[PDB]
Amino acid sequence: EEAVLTGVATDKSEAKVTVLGISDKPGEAAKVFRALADAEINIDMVLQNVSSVEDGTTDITFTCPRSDGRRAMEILKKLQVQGNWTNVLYDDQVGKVSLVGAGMKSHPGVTAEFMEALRDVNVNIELISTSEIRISVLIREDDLDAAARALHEQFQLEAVVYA
Amino acid sequence: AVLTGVATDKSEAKVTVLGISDKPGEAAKVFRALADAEINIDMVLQNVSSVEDGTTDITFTCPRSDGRRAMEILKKLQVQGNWTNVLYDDQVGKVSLVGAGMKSHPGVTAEFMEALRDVNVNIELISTSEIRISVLIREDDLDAAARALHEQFQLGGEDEAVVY
Ligand SMILES: C[C@@H](O)[C@H](N)C(=O)O
Ligand SMILES: C[C@@H](O)[C@H](N)C(=O)O
Repeated sequence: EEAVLTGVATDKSEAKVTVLGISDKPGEAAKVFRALADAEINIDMVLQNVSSVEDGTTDITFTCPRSDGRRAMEILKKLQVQGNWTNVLYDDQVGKVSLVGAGMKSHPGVTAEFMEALRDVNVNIELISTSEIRISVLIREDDLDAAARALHEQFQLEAVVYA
Repeated sequence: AVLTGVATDKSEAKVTVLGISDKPGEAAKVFRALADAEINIDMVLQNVSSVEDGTTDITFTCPRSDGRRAMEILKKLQVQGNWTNVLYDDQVGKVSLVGAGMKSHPGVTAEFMEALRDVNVNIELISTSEIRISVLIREDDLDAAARALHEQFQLGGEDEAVVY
């Protein structure tokens, strides 16, 4: 019944790449990911939100090891010019911080307090993604310490019940 | 890479806050409002903000019966945040591929996308990690997507693990 938090994880070893302006039609994500998979880019997370109400296109962001970042840009910039994408952006100064746990679905206060914790130390949340075991956000790598510390304080974190 | 199953869910709605300012504290306003309303949040996805506008969008899923209410409780905050809007969709399906060791095998992500393309299913939202590739699609496309992924990854229906 309860949500249980088992840890706060930080990762400063990734880069994120964003492909902007993809038509929201079948097969467009396949074009991006077949190119990357053929180049052996080790993808950590992919995030694509719903397509825009003003343009109908959407953006796709993914993280990968920083050592894979320049190659992924090379592959994608080639694709960029052949098709109708707006642009491809690179960022190798991103940090990932995650609250790890279980049973968070029925406790929305866990999500609210994760955002409040980072707001209270002025850490801007650049990207959010979640799974069955984690709330993960991408922020400036220089804010990883303030962020992880704020989360440990917010949830009074070895494993803890959300209260 | 070892794949363990294809999971489907047709019990959720998705709600999207459009045009939120990309500055500290704004996601907290969204999520504190949903927590005080006791609305279960299943997945949250926010991509990067636009450099020209300084805004981004946040999408979350929740039980379908709470979707319209979640959208309307968030519309109470739209003006203060100068959001463009809050949308609700109760026709969404979620399909996921579960497995171990996907990070070192990007071919698994590419094949997931190819599978859906080859059955002409448009992917609305993507959220993946090393333990699960999840997408949101129209609920009427759920059966087609799910069968395509069983074929693509040679998975049966008994959760028998299959190496990639
Ligand atoms: C944008 C991309 O996800 C597209 N909707 C597809 O199905 O490939
Ligand atoms: C858009 C929202 O995530 C904002 N960047 C915040 O940190 O609250």
